[PDB]
Amino acid sequence: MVGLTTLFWLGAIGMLVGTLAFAWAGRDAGSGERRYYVTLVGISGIAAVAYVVMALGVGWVPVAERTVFAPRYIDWILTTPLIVYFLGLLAGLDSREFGIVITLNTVVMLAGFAGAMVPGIERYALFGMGAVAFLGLVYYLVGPMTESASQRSSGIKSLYVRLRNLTVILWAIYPFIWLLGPPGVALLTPTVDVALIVYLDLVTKVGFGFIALDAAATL
Ligand SMILES: CC(C)CCC[C@@H](C)CCC[C@@H](C)CCC[C@@H](C)CCOC[C@@H](CO)OCC[C@H](C)CCC[C@H](C)CCC[C@H](C)CCCC(C)C
Ligand SMILES: CCCCCCCCCCCCCCCCCCCC
Ligand SMILES: CCCCCCCCCCCCCCCCCCCC
Ligand SMILES: CCCCCCCCO[C@@H]1O[C@H](CO)[C@@H](O)[C@H](O)[C@H]1O
Repeated sequence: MVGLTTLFWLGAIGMLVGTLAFAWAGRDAGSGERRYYVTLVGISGIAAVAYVVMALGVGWVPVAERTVFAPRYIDWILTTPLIVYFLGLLAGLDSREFGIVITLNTVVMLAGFAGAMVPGIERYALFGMGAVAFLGLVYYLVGPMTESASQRSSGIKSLYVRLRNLTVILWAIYPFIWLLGPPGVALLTPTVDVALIVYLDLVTKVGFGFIALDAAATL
C-alpha cells in the first residue's frame, strides 16, 4: 500500500505544481488567450483532486480479483475532453467537428471505465469499443483538425502540431497499459500500472501545459 500511496501523492504534487503555474501564467488574462489558461487550470486541477483522493485511499474498487481506481477514470472523463477542447481551440475547429471529436473522446473514456468495472471477459468488448472510437479521434486529430490548424499563423500551426504529436503518441500508450495491467490480463502489477500512468498523466496534462506556456511566451 505504501508504494501506491507514494505514487498517487507524487501525481497530486505534480498536478498541483502545474495548476499553480497555469493559474499564475494566466493572471494577465488577455481576452483571446484566457480561455486556454482556464482550460489548463481545469485539466491539472481536476487531476490533482483525483490523485489526492486516491492517495488518501478512496475509490480503490475491488472488481473480481483486481482493484479499479475509480477516480482515475472519472478524472479522464472530465479532463480528456478539456484537452481535446484546447486542441480544437488551437486548430480553430468548426462547431460540428468539435462535437464529433468530443463525442468520440467521451466514448473512449466511458468504454474504458465501464470495461474496468465489468468482472467478466465481456469487458473486452467495451475495451474494443473505446479502441475503435480512439482510432476515430486520432483520425480527426491528424486529418481534419490539422487541416483546420493550417488556417492559423505558422507559429500556432507549429504549436498545434507539437501538442497534437504529444497527445497522439502518449494517448496511444494508455490502451496498452489497460490491456496489460489490472483491467485486462493483469500482467503488470497495480504499482507498475500506477507508476506508468502517473508519468503519462503528468506529461499529457502538465507537460502539455508547459509546452503551450512556452510557445505562448515565444509568440
Ligand atoms: C460534467 C458531468 C456531466 C460529468 C460527470 C462525470 C461522470 C460522467 C462520471 C461517471 C461515473 C459516475 C457514475 C461515478 C460512479 C463510480 C462508482 C460506481 C464507483 C464506486 O464508488 C467508489 C467511490 C468511493 O469508494 O469512489 C468515488 C470516486 C470519487 C468520489 C470521485 C473522484 C474525484 C474526481 C476524479 C475529481 C472531480 C473534480 C472535482 C469535483 C472538481 C475539482 C475542481 C478543481 C479546479 C479544483
Ligand atoms: C518546472 C518543473 C515542474 C514540473 C512539474 C512536475 C512537478 C514534479 C512533481 C513530482 C513528479 C513525480 C515523478 C513521478 C514519475 C512517474 C512515476 C515514476 C516512478 C518510477
Ligand atoms: C505496433 C504494435 C506495437 C507492439 C506492442 C505489442 C502489443 C502489446 C500486446 C498487448 C496485449 C497482448 C496480450 C498478451 C499478454 C500476455 C498474457 C500474459 C497473462 C498474464
Ligand atoms: C469511429 C471510427 C471512425 C473511423 C475513421 C473514419 C472517419 C473518416 O472518414 C472520412 O470522413 C470524412 C469527414 O471529415 C469524409 O469527408 C470522408 O469521405 C470519410 O472517408
